[PDB]
Amino acid sequence: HHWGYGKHNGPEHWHKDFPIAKGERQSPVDIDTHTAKYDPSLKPLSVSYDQATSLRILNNGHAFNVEFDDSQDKAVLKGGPLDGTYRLIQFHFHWGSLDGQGSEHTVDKKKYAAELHLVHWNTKYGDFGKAVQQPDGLAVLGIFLKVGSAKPGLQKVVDVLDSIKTKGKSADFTNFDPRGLLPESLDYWTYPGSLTTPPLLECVTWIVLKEPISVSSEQVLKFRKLNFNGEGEPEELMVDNWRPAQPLKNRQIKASFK
Ligand SMILES: NS(=O)(=O)c1c2ccccc2cc2ccccc12
Ligand SMILES: [Zn+2]
Repeated sequence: HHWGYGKHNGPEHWHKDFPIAKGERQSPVDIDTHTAKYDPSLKPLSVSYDQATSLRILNNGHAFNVEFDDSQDKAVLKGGPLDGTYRLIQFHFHWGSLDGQGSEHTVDKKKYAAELHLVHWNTKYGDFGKAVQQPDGLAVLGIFLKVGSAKPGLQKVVDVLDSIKTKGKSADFTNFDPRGLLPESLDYWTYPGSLTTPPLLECVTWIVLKEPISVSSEQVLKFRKLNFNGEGEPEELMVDNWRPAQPLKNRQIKASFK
């Protein structure tokens, strides 16, 4: 009886195995835009993905992960609120059964159709598994998706999904350029938080872009054909794989703009 998003093992149950679920810096959160304060000390974000080397795409039973070679310092995130440098390890999405839900963060209670998470670990801790044990171990860049015009740079991802339908399937996925998933503006909100799935560790500096990307209805429809189950098990569509907003508690959300 492992955790998931289903009728009986979803977010409201996670605290029994992972009591940090009720902690002081859980994610996601609602971003109340009027109260977030512009911080003139914040720096432009520096996203340097020109050497990013993707390897593989994996259906892990929760989402699909596009994995990167993180053995050389390529594909790094720095600046913004961060001290030091963070190396890209993977990206994944969260999405809904319906276009009206799917994001983890919300903006004045608005839910987007989906949310992309680009996960990076702080190189001062040597690898990902040590970084997640530190309060400044990860930086996750979050990007909202709305349904409208297709995102041309997303299509290669969409088209490989039929080959990783079920939990535990992977496929080779080289030469994918994540720059094609970025919006025009790098204006952002930032706050200290957590992983949004078990083990829910409080190790993340969140950087959530204000500008959403547009993807087409057909692109997001193909996300929703994935399955949470493994091959040869009854079909459970991979939809609604998002954790709801959690209490902000003693945190401030800062804006890079305005
Ligand atoms: N949302 S998260 O960044 O905490 C997260 C995941 C959430 C859903 C499914 C796959 C996920 C993969 C992650 C891998 C590394 C760090 C965070 C990850
Ligand atoms: Zn995520």
